[PDB]
Amino acid sequence: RLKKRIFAAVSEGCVEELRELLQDLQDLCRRRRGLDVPDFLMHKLTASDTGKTCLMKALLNINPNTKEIVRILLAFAEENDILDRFINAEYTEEAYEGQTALNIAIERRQGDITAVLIAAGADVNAHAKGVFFNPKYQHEGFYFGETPLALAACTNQPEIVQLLMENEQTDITSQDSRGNNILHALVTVAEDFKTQNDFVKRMYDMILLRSGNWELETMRNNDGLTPLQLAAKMGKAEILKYILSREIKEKPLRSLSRKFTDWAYGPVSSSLYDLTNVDTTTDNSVLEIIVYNTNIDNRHEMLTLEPLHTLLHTKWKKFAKYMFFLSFCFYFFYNITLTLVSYYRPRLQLLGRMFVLIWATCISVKEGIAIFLLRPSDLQSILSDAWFHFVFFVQAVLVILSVFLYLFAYKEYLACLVLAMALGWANMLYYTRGFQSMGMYSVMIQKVILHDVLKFLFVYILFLLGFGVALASLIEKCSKDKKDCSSYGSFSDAVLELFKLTIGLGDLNIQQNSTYPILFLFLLITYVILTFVLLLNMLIALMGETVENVSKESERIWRLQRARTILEFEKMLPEWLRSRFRMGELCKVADEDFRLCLRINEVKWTEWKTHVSFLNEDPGPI
Amino acid sequence: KYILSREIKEKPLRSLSRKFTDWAYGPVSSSLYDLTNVDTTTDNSVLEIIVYNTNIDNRHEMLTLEPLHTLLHTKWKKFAKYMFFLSFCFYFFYNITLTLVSYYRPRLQLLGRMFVLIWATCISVKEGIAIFLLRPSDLQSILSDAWFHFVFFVQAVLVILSVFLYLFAYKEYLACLVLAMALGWANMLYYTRGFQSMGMYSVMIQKVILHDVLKFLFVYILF
Amino acid sequence: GETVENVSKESERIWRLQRARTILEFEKMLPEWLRSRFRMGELCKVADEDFRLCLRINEVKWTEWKTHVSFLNEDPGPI
Ligand SMILES: CCCCCCCC/C=C/CCCCCCCC(=O)O[C@@H](COC(=O)CCCCCCCCCCCCCCC)COP(=O)([O-])OCC[N+](C)(C)C
Ligand SMILES: CCCCCCCCCCCC(=O)OC[C@H](COP(=O)(O)OCC[N+](C)(C)C)OC(=O)CCCCCCCCCCC
Repeated sequence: RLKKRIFAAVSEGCVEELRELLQDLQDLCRRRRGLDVPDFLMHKLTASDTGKTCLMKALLNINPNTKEIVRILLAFAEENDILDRFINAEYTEEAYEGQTALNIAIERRQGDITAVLIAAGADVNAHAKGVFFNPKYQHEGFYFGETPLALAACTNQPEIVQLLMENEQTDITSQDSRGNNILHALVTVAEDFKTQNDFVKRMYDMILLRSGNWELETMRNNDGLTPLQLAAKMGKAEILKYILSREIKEKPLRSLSRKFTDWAYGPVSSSLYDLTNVDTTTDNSVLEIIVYNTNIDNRHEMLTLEPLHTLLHTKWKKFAKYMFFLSFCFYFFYNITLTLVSYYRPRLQLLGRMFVLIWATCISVKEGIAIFLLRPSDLQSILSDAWFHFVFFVQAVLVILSVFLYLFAYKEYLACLVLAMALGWANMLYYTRGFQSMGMYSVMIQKVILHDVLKFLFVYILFLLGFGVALASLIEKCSKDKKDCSSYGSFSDAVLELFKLTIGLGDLNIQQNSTYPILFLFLLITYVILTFVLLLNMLIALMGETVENVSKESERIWRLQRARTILEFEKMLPEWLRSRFRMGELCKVADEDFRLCLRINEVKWTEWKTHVSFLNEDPGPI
Repeated sequence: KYILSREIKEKPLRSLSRKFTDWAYGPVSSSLYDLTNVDTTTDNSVLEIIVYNTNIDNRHEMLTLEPLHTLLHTKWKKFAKYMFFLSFCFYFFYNITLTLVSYYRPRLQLLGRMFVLIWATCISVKEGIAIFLLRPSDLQSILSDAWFHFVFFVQAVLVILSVFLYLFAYKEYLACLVLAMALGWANMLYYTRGFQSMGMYSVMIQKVILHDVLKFLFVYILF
Repeated sequence: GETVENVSKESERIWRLQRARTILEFEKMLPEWLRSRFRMGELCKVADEDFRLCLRINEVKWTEWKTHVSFLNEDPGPI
């Protein structure tokens, strides 16, 4: 019953009252035998229900006289000899299991009381496991990293980070319950420049350089993700751009950079980019992760970074350009051979029928595998990346069951064959990816069909069928001979007549066997006003707005899907021919370091600095 | 905007604020907004006043303030989404039943005729009340907020007097029935409000018809 | 085309306004027992003696970085 008065007094901030209550409590220690005076006292200062001690309650409430309160409480704990048992207490409920007083001092931005808590012997490995510090959804939880160094780095306070770093007791590479060390946590909380500043990038290089090794940046997450592949798997374009081209111009720490300058005579400079884990030589590279990431929208703005851009171009210069053209020739000849053995039906050099069957089996099997790997169960993905997978599969299986209907059951085998023919030529539209002009034209067809043509077809079909049934139900009996001026006779006949007025074909004839010629003209002219005037011209206007919006960012979407075909061609040719085409070369980067880097030359006429850190004193290619 | 989210961070005057912060650990923070007189629990709340204010043009820029935005979304998550879809199904089936007992005229399971009559009476009465409360005497208001009230009323009363002409006087009862059929399908265009894409497409049809198609029809009819 | 370009900046707001009109018209149509079933907020101890029945909105701000006083609950999280 005394502890409640202690907690109140320490929350309000009354210094003298605290002194008197602690004195009364020490007298309670005297005037009693008990079992263990420091233990019983620790039980008095602790709120057993939550584990919250008097010190943590002193720090949750900022109480402008709170520094004295911490000093008095630490002095009392020193009198009764329980300083470690006191200052290293945690919570004990599922919500905040692990939070210690150092954690509360670091996130309250108390740069003073935290030094007093460290010097008094805190635990710089807190590991606030909890379920609020490790949540399920985004809100109602933080996930700073489960460590006082991770919290001090994720709340943007470098002074406390420096205080934690230059300590012999801190464990800089302690992975938490997710597998994340400090650097996975920093690339987890990172956002863009407009939401937060660039403080996470600055704290990233601060922690990296101040430790100094590759050990911290090759640790494996619990998902097998280096802190680089994590930045690529969740689409942190800013901290990823920083990592991929990171140069340290200091002699002792030159080794842990990813971009070295070779010669740089005047303005001209040839800088080579480390390519170790950003090329598809191993499992889960950064190209494969960025290209095959059907879970983010930051892709086409992450393929423009320096190593990945020159990497994908070198691939569409060595082998991918020719495998693409070769695939186009094979599909073109398969389509022609399909449309000549189907248009020249009856009523040597006719092996084309079994050729079509062979390549239909090939395409069907291959595309079925691709669909099983793409996993299109997630919504919108089928229209997102695997539309042409699905379409190539449909057309190939259509040719299949048109052969397993022609001979096996002898039925109507023309519906499948003719559908397969028309679908084949639409797939040639797929093969426009190879050209920039003709290939980012085919990426506004997709945006325009989705946004504008679908909404127009919905409203137009409503009017077509509404006025079709109204006009049709206005016409009396067929005729005196069952067939005369019955253009708008039945439903489907009136719907066809209205469709032909929209296309502009035929001849408008209003002299119908109608009971009301005026009402007929009113409904028919209203239909003309609603579609020929409003809906079709409004389609052109909205389609102009869509083209204007998606013309700023259509080259990037095109380059992204061209990159998907490049990557799919790469993992298709054998390892001897694969080894024939490699991107970079082994270069002596440090005392003993071979990195197999790319090489990119550039010209800069603005900085004009004296050149040190060159990798080669004599310039030029030799 | 200032009043609805007004926080006083001082201990003696903390009481007269309308937005309190609960926990706010690091960056994350859970602030709760006082909702006393901005929710439609009483008479003349702030939602009812802002939404039913056919006298100002600042409305759609006042519904984006913090309590009112999350308030209207919570309503179109608990009950309004399903009452809307349910109303759309009832009107769709009333239209089909109207267009099958009118296209399959002569020369069990035909209670559809009295169903149409019943729901025509319902819609006519209800929409007539809504028009008397909307008070469309002020200019441009009928095109502003009660266009679909007027159109639903016209179509329902058309079906009415096409029944009170078919049997009571035995006259030309097809002009009313057929006009009512075509008007019914235009009212389905009303029911596009439920979706963002398809529903703010139907709000450029309104702006385009008013500004561009009317002026064009005037000059074109002259020529 | 000129009209579409002008009213495309402010068409989501007009739409949300008329969707709000149907929401409000559906509200004042269902009975008070079913109405009481759906309430937006909850009674929360705001002051010494003040129940306000407030909403609740979470947010994330990475710029201000101030020491936190005036919190309504010292221990964080939903509990
Ligand atoms: C600006 C405009 C834009 C276009 C707007 C188009 C709007 C649509 C316009 C359509 C109107 C066209 C005329 C329809 C009626 C014709 C008569 C007829 O055949 O009736 C038959 C049905 O016929 C059909 O069902 C038609 C064919 C299928 C529907 C049309 C394609 C669907 C859209 C595809 C979209 C694919 C998209 C791409 C997908 C990858 C029934 O006849 P019956 O009663 O059995 O006859 C009995 C007596 N007899 C047997 C002696 C005969
Ligand atoms: C999504 C698809 C878009 C494309 C259009 C497809 C359909 C085209 C027409 C096919 C007609 C057909 O074939 O049958 C239509 C059938 C029977 O027709 P029938 O009266 O016997 O006339 C046959 C005449 N012959 C023999 C000369 C061919 O129903 C009807 O008459 C019922 C009409 C009223 C109900 C439908 C109203 C719809 C309103 C709008 C809802 C959104």
